[PDB]
Amino acid sequence: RGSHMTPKDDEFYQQWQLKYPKLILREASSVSEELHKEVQEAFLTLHKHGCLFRDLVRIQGKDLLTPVSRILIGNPGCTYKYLNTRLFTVPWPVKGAEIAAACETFLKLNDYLQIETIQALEELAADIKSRAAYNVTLLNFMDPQKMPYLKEEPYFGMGKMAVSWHHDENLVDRSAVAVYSYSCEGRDPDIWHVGFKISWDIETPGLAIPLHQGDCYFMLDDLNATHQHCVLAGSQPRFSSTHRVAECSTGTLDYILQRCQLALQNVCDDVDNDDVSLKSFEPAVLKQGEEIHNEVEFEWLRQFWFQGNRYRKCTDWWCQPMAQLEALWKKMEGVTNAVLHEVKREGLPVEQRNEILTAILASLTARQNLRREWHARCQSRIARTLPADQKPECRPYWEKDDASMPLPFDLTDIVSELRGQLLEA
Ligand SMILES: CCN(CC)C(=O)/C(C#N)=C/c1cc(O)c(O)c([N+](=O)[O-])c1
Repeated sequence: RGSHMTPKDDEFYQQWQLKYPKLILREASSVSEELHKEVQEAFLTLHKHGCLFRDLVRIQGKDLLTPVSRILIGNPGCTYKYLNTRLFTVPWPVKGAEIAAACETFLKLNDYLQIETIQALEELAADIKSRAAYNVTLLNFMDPQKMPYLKEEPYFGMGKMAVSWHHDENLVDRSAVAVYSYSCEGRDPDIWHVGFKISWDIETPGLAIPLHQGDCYFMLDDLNATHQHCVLAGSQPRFSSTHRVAECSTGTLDYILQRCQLALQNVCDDVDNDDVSLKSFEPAVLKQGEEIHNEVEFEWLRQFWFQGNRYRKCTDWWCQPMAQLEALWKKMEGVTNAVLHEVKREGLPVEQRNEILTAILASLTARQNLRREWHARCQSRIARTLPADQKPECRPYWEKDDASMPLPFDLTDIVSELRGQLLEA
């Protein structure tokens, strides 16, 4: 049988040094009581207002609600995608009433953990400042009494898991992760731990680090890639603040707005009307436009409104931007329509038409498939169990009658029509 080690074991500390040197633990008594209280006030402020929600993630085909409920706080405009679900940052006051105060506290905590990480990363050596530049945190909460449906840890006999074994995805390469853990009020089943294992390995015994009132641990350098980790549930309620360097190259509002603007360079923009005229019918420009169409629709709009309107409760930072992206997306439906008018006109040579079809066909087929996948995910079993606060909306969705939208939602006819023309002898 597989086994684990805790601080109570004698081999525990030689194993920390030898096989987990990139894991660092700072006890509660190293962090100031000024900051402890401020952070513990911010937890409750966000919990009372109902900012934390259980995510409806997709994982190996299945639709699952996470045991832990959570909120993402971070730089304004930044997003963090995990388990096929994009979380949107309730913003913090970065350079340049009660909910905004709580978010400022977590920025203060974030700067404190950044200092301790740069310190530890310098000590590791004897690119550092970028790989400790935490741009977001992911606050998590769970009450084991009110949420007593927890899986048993399979490999080492650690017991109930609030979160099972995994890597933190979508992080900057070799970036650190700092975690503040706060409870209320073999391994002790009543106390919250964090589990650690080497990847692919259940022979080498795992590590269970106990966490109490404000204990902080740090995943450094390649640890998160080389090792997996889980959270082990205790009996009392427990908050955590997990600070990450999110790889947000393509996951910011500034980025998606710029992409939208690049797609609309192909349309005559004197006036905003339904008569959308395109400047070029070159394969590359059209290919690019429909790729951008899919990017704004599926990575931003449907991701937002799938969780929506849960964000409106604790902030309204995203309200104006998401309306702006919907307007931009609505224009791009006109572009697709204008492309379909071009391929379906009497004056085009068959060769020109087929170059245009080859350019857009993969983008349109992907659009159909993802629309079905999203429409199915909105109307699943567990999706129709959430309250009216978090009702999985399927926006954008419009009916076959709806004459404001130029093209239909269901693209099956449009798609197979275009495939037919490409196979013509
Ligand atoms: C102890 C507090 N923590 C540690 C930081 C967490 O709550 C946590 C982590 N990590 C949650 C988490 C984050 C993810 O990005 C992710 O993909 C998954 N997952 O695969 O289910 C879980």
